[PDB]
Amino acid sequence: GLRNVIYINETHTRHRGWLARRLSYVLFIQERDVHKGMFATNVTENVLNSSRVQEAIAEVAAELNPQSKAVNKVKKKAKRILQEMVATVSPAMIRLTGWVLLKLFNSFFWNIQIHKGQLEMVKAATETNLPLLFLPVHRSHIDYLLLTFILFCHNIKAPYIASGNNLNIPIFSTLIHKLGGFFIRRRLDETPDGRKDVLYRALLHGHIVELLRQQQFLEIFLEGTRSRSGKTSCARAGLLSVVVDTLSTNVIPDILIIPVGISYDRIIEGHYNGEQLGWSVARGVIRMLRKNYGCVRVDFAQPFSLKEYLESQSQKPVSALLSLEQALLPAILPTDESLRRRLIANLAEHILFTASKSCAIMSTHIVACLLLYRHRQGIDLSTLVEDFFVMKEEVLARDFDLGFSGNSEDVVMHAIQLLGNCVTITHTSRNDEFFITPSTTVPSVFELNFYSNGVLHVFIMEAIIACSLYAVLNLISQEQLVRKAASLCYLLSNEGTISLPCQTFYQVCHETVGKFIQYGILTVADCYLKVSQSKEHQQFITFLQRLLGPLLEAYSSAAIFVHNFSGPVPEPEYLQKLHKYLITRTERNVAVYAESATYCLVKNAVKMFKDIGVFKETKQKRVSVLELSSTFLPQCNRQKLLEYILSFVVL
Ligand SMILES: CCCCCCCCCCCCCCC(=O)CSCCNC(=O)CCNC(=O)[C@H](O)C(C)(C)COP(=O)(O)OP(=O)(O)OC[C@H]1O[C@@H](n2cnc3c(N)ncnc32)[C@H](O)[C@@H]1OP(=O)(O)O
Ligand SMILES: CCCCCCCCCCCCCCCC(=O)OC[C@@H](O)COP(=O)(O)O
Repeated sequence: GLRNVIYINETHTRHRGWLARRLSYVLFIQERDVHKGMFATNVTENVLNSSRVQEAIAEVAAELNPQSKAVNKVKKKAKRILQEMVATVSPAMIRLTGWVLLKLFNSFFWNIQIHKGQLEMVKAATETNLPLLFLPVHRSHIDYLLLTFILFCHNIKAPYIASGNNLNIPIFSTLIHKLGGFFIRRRLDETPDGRKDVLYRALLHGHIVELLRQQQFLEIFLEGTRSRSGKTSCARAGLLSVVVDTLSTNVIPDILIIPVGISYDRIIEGHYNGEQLGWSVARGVIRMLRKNYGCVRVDFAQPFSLKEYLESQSQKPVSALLSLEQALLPAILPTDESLRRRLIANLAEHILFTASKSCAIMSTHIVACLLLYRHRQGIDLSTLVEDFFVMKEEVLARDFDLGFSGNSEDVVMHAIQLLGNCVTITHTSRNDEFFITPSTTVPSVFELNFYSNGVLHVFIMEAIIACSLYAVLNLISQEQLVRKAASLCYLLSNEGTISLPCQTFYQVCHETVGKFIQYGILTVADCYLKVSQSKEHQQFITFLQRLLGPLLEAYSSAAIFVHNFSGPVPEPEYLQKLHKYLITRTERNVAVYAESATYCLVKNAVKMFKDIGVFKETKQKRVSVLELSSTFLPQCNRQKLLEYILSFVVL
């Protein structure tokens, strides 16, 4: 029971006729309920006459004086900030854009998909007069257009978008303002001199408080940059802090939060290989628009009350303070302000996990995952389809929705075409059937791994258990296995999201080991578990072990490089030196997985070593220097770290 948003017929309009059926797209746009009264009125002057914004202007004035006529200058400066921040929505512009996007999307997307039952729950959240917060996952540039367009198509008033200062340029900026995008400064720092702009913070905080006070829907991307690995990066708690600061003071009654999972079959930007490693524009843009991409599916997670969440947290016991170093180091080597700063960081992480889980599994996503890990060398089309059907059902067994819904045979033939740069379709002698082999070259591999990462969040937990089984072997004690897997969670903590922030890594592995008993892979003999020895079960175990190949091999390779590290180094210079070493391994052909050379896994590897405390980080001016820690100063300790990460990866 889904709905296509792009599909428009004489049935969708009120008037049916020879003329009307031709102008169907125009008739649909003239039947929307966007009548201008609902949007924010007189924002600028309502922000200027807020007590704190006046206190900020009043204090910045009291700094510049060596009687006090300089309030007008800083007030005029403060007005000029708001002039280029606040969005002025024009429903005239909305309808024109909506008509253009309906034509453009219908060209280069095969369809867009909405679950009706979900969007009735968003409609119910609109029917209550109370402000909403739409928090989507950032995948592509098309994310900005999709969320607004889907509400506009169900005549829910268009949201105000927290727009990056990057997009603010002459002429083009005022078009964004008409469509509800309000530009926000990056880093709340105009210049180092004076530190934070007390004036600018007051205006930003004031604007958001004023915009929520008039009961209107807000859209914030928690991931500052769109993901280049193909999986959700770490959260940013910058704007949520203001929203919670609003609700904390009891200036507004309550806010409803909606995590939004957007999924593409093939993103418009295509591959990311260029940034994943290290006239002319006009040719590239025209070549992009003519290419027809696959399906799209936007899912809305059930909305919750921020007040009810924030209360529920205040009832919970003492938050665990276990440090990543304090957790792991024992295994490898045998505050009033901070409490709230943790509370917002947890909320942000909690939303992104809910948002990431809501994203549907596309045909491409599965095909990539099967090609890279289940076969790799190459397999026949008839054989690939039989494996595709077995993969398809495993995703539905864990309660994830699929984007593809057609015939199993066809969907794969459609999916292979979209990965045409990565894949080659040959002919086997004496076999009237297509043979497929994925590209193992460093430029091509990355593109497959990007679309393959789409399915990783389904199997990430079982994969952590599947690796632990191999680690504990080289009968299994229940307590011993879970403790081993719990340590691997802290190691792979930095990359992606593994569990909900409320649940500890122990109990998640403990219930995942519980699920392994249900499936019948492990059987009960503290308790002793036996691994089942069947042709069907083993190929599932080996699949899950290979699925954490790149993630572990990158860390293994990074840990080897750490051996020959001398003297303090700048991090931006160090990342380049480390990245080159992983790229070298793929050229020499000593590396098992070419996927591991990706830049995202280099950032994670270095950011992970900081948390364990291999690198001591003192920072000055802009760039932070990396000093070798007192614990990992000697040669023997660096080898002990390498050995531990090696124990997980297959040999
Ligand atoms: C049918 C019609 C269709 C119509 C079509 C419509 C289409 C229109 C197009 C619209 C275009 C839209 C573009 C959207 C994009 O491209 C997305 S660009 C990301 C934007 N949003 C964000 O940036 C999200 C994250 N925001 C932030 O992080 C911030 O907003 C900044 C940004 C300041 C960075 O932050 P900064 O570098 O300053 O560092 P910070 O670490 O965040 O610290 C800043 C301050 O934030 C507070 N804070 C931070 N962490 C916490 C925390 N955990 N708990 C509590 N408070 C916290 C605290 O005040 C600490 O200050 P200090 O540095 O002094 O500690
Ligand atoms: C503002 C709304 C007005 C309505 C019109 C909007 C229509 C959609 C605009 C097209 C989407 C944006 C195009 C971005 C182009 C771009 O960024 O180039 C692609 C490269 O990075 C990819 O490089 P690589 O990662 O090396 O493959």
